Amino acid sequence: ELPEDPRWELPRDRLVLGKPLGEGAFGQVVLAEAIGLDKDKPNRVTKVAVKMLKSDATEKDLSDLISEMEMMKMIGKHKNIINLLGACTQDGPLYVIVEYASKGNLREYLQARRPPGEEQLSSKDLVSCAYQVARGMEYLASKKCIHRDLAARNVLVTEDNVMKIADFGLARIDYYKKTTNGRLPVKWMAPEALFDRIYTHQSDVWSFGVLLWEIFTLGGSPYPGVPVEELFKLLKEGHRMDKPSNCTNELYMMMRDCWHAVPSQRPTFKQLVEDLDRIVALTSNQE
Ligand SMILES: COc1cc(CCc2cc(NC(=O)c3ccc(N4C[C@@H](C)N[C@@H](C)C4)cc3)[nH]n2)cc(OC)c1
Repeated sequence: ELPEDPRWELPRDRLVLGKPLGEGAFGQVVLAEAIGLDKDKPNRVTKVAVKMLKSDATEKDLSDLISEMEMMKMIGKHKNIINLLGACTQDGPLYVIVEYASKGNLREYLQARRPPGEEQLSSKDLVSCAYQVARGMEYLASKKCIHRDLAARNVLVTEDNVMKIADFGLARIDYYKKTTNGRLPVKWMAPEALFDRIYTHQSDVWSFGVLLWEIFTLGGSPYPGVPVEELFKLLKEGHRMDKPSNCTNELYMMMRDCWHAVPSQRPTFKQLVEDLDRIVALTSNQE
């Protein structure tokens, strides 16, 4: 049995469950329609994403779902994060109701827009995407949240092309474990986070640098064919990824600054938001 929180509770007859969303990257998530989430009006439907537990769910799987919801309540609202919209906690399974992003993850969204062998993104659209992700991250940081897994796969894209950071309310690692696409999350990890288990806003700044690299290569894979052990060796040697093609030196120096050996010397998300805001303004939409 769960305690009823009336700030968030939505009656069960007000949620129409639909087809599963994606390849279960964020757990068991379905598309749904919520009848009257707002008082004006109780007659409007909103497409929402609903997270619930699987059939083979443990008492720990339920505890994590609750913590994530409670965490989302505490963080508050921001344009550039997946927002909590409601929950079904009484007389049945737990349903955590969050914002729906119809264009999928930033890696997919970017990949579908790569020039041929939907539509192409200009040089400004790419800088705008980065600006939005740094904006989202800055909010979470201001609310004391450390993501730990910032990647393009954890950035969802809405129908209106808004960048929304996902999987920010979770708190946990197997270095050899792969993602859905067959990629290794250790590749986005700061060395101090990787070797010393030291997680900070600074280790998230490292990850943002890899995320910018993902935007500028239009969904490129970091370190292809590089196993865990060889990656360790690259980081220890001070190796850094090469400058993507059709990337300015100003933006490559931002990735580099993000990947500073010394965590204190990296820019903050507050600083990144300022720099990217200025760069968006000066970036051409003509190419
Ligand atoms: C903390 O934050 C989170 C995030 C979530 C996820 C919520 C969510 C998921 C989605 N959306 C998709 O999962 C999705 C949708 C479309 C996709 N694509 C597939 C692709 C092939 N074609 C594209 C044209 C569309 C690919 C993926 N919205 N909200 C749940 C959560 O619970 C508490 C907390």
